[PDB]
Amino acid sequence: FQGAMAMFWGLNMKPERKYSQTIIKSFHISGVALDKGQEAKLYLAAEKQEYIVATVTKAIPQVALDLNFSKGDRIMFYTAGDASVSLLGYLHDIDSGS
Amino acid sequence: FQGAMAMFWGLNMKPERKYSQTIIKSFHISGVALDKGQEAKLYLAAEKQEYIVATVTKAIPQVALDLNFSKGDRIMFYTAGDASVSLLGYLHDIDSGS
Amino acid sequence: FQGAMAMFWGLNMKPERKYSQTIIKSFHISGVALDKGQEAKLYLAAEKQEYIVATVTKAIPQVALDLNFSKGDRIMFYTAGDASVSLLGYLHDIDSGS
Amino acid sequence: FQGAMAMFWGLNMKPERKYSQTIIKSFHISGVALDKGQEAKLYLAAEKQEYIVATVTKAIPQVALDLNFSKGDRIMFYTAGDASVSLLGYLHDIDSGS
Amino acid sequence: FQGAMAMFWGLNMKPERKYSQTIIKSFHISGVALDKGQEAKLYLAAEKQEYIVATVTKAIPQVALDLNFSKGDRIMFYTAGDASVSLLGYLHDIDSGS
Repeated sequence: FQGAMAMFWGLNMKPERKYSQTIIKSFHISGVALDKGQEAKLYLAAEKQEYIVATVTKAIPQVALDLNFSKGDRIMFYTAGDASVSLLGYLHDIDSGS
Repeated sequence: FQGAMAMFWGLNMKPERKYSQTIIKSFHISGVALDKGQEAKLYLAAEKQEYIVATVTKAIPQVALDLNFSKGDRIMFYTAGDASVSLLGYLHDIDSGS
Repeated sequence: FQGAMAMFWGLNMKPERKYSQTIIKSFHISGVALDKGQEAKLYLAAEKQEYIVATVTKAIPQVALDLNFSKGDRIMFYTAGDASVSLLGYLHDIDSGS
Repeated sequence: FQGAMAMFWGLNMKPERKYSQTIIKSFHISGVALDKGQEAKLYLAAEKQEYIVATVTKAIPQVALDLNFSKGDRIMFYTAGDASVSLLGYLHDIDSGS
Repeated sequence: FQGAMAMFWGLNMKPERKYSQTIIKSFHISGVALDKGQEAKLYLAAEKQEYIVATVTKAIPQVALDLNFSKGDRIMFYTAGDASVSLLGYLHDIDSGS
């Protein structure tokens, strides 16, 4: 099937949602942006630490950011404020045989 | 022929066009920008989910974004508002033999 | 000689120049910026399609963009407006033997 | 376990903290941003040289930057001003057997 | 020692300095930013051509840019104006045996 490696990923956030989600496939998030919304602060709690990964508002309607996770950790993605943001990314499954 | 891997890709959007297109070659989109136009909201419906990937306007005449798709999914690219945007990217066909 | 893979590339554009150039070495353009100039719209005609890859002006004196081409296509790079822009990039010659 | 290669990394800075830390795992920092804070200047002293890697303020509430370190050097990360910034990155452990 | 590949690199520029330097190790520059300074125009003369790679000022206190050089060329890095800028990057020594 040749090397695809990176397959499309997406995450639609609703105003003040918190998704504590485990990772079965390592992936990279590449952007978070709002179409409908006033303010969305994109927080990530991983390693039991609250990381502020992006602040995407009407003023900054799109935060293109380099995010990457591995299937070893269990992270929580949550947005504060009132806005609905769509994240985009790609699952990275790099294979080189053995 | 050596490793090219990433070959050039481009997509010219017209004001309020919706292209529901299948993927036979995995590719990365790297930028969406408008030359002629007032506003273009670049939406992507993949996995049956409306993702707002970029908002490119006269105010933000160019959104350089990290987009990547695989030949497994069937996505729809569509712009809202009135503007004509040109996306640019590269088809990633990484080969490492077997 | 070890793996260099990506070797330096550069392109100095003069106000309203059009270079229809073939590709013998696949390369990535990573930025277009103006030092002297008022406005430069960086267009790329490839696949016989006019792509607006960047709009770099005095207001936006530098457009860092992810561009990539392969030695299979023959593209034309041309800037509109009055400004002299310097593009920067790197030829990607990835080798992995056979 | 397949190729994960890049595993998630994060760094929460407090206003005017200096962490002189050794590297046992090579990693890339991809963003530094403030949620709470007025100003944070992100300095890095490596090779016994003070590098100003990013200036992230209330005005620029998020600096997405391409940082990369190797397990050979011993660096110091320190922020000046009053703000608490969260850095995000990923440890790059690329393996290709032998 | 596993694959480090990319090792940390940095370059502190003083107001109006010109470093004509040869490359013994291929590297990528990822950002140029000023902490102390009014204006720094980051020029690169390579292939005997003056490239304006970034314009980093008090207004634009940090230019995150994708720069890459190979150990084959001999380049000159020089900043104009009055400001002291710190560049950051990583030497890319990709090895895959033979």
